[PDB]
Amino acid sequence: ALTPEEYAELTASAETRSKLSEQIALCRQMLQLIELAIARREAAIAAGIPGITKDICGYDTRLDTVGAAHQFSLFLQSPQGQSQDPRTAGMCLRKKCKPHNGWGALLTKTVRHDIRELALQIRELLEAEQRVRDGAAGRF
Ligand SMILES: [Zn+2]
Repeated sequence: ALTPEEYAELTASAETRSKLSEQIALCRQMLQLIELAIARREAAIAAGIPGITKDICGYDTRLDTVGAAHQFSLFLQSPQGQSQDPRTAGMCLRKKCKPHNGWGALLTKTVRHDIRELALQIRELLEAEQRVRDGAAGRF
């Protein structure tokens, strides 16, 4: 009981939900990466390496992935979303660091926030899908 154009919308909506779920999966892995960075930071401090004190920043270079993953989450929230020492390698050793100030809690907060936003988007799409099917049943 559906228009050709209603099929096209429902299909694109379901495909968008698919992309949003994959983005949430990516986000959960960013949370693991952040956890891995925190744990590697705690290990370097526990090892008693000269100069590697509790003031050590500890930001891992791979955490820049979190920055671009976050931007892709913002993209998918727009409706145009149709288109050296191994213990410290990669680790930022600045003390009282400010470019990475508070990275552990802030990056955790961003990524967890993106999961909630992406899940909200999925729910809006399920609501809209139910609305289209409601419109076609009313015309039926
Ligand atoms: Zn730093």
